[PDB]
Amino acid sequence: PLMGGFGLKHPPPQILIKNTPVPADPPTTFNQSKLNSFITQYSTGQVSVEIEWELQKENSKRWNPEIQYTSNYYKSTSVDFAVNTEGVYSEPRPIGTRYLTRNL
Amino acid sequence: GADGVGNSSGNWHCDSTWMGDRVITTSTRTWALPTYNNHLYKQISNSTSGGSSNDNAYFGYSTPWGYFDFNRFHCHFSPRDWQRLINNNWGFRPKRLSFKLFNIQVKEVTQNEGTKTIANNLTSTIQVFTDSEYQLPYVLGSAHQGCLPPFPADVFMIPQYGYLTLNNGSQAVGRSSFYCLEYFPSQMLRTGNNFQFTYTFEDVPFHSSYAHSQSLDRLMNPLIDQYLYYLSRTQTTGGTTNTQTLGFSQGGPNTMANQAKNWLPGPCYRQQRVSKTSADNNNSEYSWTGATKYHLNGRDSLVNPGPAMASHKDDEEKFFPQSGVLIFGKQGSEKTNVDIEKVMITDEEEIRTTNPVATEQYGSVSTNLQRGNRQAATADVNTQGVLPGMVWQDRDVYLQGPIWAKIPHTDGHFHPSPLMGGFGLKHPPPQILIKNTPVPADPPTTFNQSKLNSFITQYSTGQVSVEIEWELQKENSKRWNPEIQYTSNYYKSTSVDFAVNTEGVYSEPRPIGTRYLTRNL
Amino acid sequence: YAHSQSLDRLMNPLIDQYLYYLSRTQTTGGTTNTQTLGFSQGGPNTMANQAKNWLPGPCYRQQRVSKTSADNNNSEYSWTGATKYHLNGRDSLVNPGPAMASHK
Ligand SMILES: [Mg+2]
Ligand SMILES: [Mg+2]
Ligand SMILES: [Mg+2]
Repeated sequence: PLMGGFGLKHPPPQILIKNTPVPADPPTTFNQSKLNSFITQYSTGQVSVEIEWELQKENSKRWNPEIQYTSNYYKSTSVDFAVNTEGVYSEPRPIGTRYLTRNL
Repeated sequence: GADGVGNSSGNWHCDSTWMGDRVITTSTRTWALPTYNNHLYKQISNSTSGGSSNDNAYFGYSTPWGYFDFNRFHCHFSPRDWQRLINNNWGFRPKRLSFKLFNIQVKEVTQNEGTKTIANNLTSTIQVFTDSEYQLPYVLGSAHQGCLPPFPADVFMIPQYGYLTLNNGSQAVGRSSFYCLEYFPSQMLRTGNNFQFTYTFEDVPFHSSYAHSQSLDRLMNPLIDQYLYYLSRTQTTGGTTNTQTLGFSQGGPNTMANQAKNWLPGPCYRQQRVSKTSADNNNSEYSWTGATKYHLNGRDSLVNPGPAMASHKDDEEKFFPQSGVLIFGKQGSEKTNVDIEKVMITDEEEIRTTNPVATEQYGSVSTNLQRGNRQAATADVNTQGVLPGMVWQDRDVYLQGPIWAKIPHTDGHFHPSPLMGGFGLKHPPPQILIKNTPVPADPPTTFNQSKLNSFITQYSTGQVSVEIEWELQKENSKRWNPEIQYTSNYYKSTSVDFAVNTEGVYSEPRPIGTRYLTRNL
Repeated sequence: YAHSQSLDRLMNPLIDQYLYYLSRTQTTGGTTNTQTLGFSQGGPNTMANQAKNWLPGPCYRQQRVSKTSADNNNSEYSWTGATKYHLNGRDSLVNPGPAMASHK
């Protein structure tokens, strides 16, 4: 896929969810029209997702040190990839995957 | 099944499964059931609803029960599944049914100071039973509203059960019967409970989901003469003084109308012809006076749709028999005196190969004995009962039409194919009756013998699933050329047919019959 | 046994049909009445117009005779007004004939 990632013919399927309609009180005389009065509802719960990933370990025979992703050592008002004083979490930068090197 | 308040008693099952010679349809819907008649049984008649004519007089009872109706093909077949059925099969019939009620919720309604409060009444019951021994008047089979909706996302209300017995005007007679539905065993369900029922259909003929590619009057070899003769001449030709003679000829390729044949077209009960273009019709009120009727115990009923007859002859598509075809309403069409553009008039032209045209005579018969001073006289036959050697096709079924009817419990019942179309069953899917059990409000603290008339306001809701297994007769067309098939139209549209619009309303834009494929006669 | 229902009264008396019938052929109101086509759904007050599945049994019409002699015609019609079949040049009375109800 051009945005990056894994192209799958048979990807993780779409998981669809809805609240079942609960009709409000119907009239006491029959009417053929579909019901349009429902009790106002929402749902909440927890969701868990577990993914197993396979790794290809680095086997660098290079003599000199490599580039590594590192947090910056210096003093900051906030720590990167944490919450601020108001409880808002932020991701301050994009992090790619190409730090290690290999020959062609 | 039996479980707790926080556990679901069933899952959503909507889909069709196509196998070798079988299709299993499954639809699930959400319903709502009010308390009907404030828990009472009531005597009703034409004098209780108003009263006008003896033709419309009745006597019966309204009950506090509701019932389930899924006696329409669209309760089971999606339009796509209907297309798959009709384009590929020469016949089908129902085999078995499974019915389930689950995820029952009983709700209490409190009306104080204009405030609308709806709460769960976890300890209240509904009552459900099946009339498996056909001990109650059977009202399924009378093309009533209240069916499972065609669109799975639509929520519906269950219709109220009522029935008729014998009347003399607005009055009862000694033979009139009263039925109490609480005089039956019924299952009682709370919110954790579910209901299930299974049924097997009796052996019924396959519906003929094809049209004939031959007509009854054109079964001969068009290259060969007959060995049989017909009377072709009764008077001498040529000269000045024409005299009596008897000349005989053999029917052949250019005299197919005179050929000896083995069979006769199906029976007739003539209907008036109405044009879909108002200007071509007579300027009078003939909806009743010009109507084809039956007369039973002093009252007239319309013959509607009546015997299966063809709607019109070749190049006469604008004409229909007055009450000889099924007429469906377009989405949202009203009950009374709606315009032609609000209805969908079915067309049974495909059966004109064996069945007479509804609006024409069956034929002509001799009415006298011709001689020297008396000329041969004939008359039109406008009613023709069955004759040996007659053949016919029954009325087609439609996606939005009925499936079955109960064959009346009678001594005689000739070719008991229900006239609205479908399957005639002596022992049809039983009536499934449902009601909310009355829950009395606080009684007085001093005994009083009077029946209680103060109840807590309740309704119920839940899901219903219906599964039908159908048997198919696959098309085995040895024809060389392509056949007719039902197809959606290829061109650009504001909306797609058999879908929802911008407001979420589902509509069925046309009737869809079953006779696309063809076969020889 | 006798039937406690009639063939023309098998419907549910509380519910309308989904099917329509031709209820109007001429405009109502005004001075100049013209051709129209109006359709209605049969219901509790129009049972006579409802779509039905069945038909009453066969008929071979008989003359009506009153048990009170004064209500009948002053002629000899025991034979001339009789319902008959014709077989090989002779007439036979249809007696009692097809099962039909005696009176309304
Ligand atoms: Mg329906
Ligand atoms: Mg046509
Ligand atoms: Mg019976």
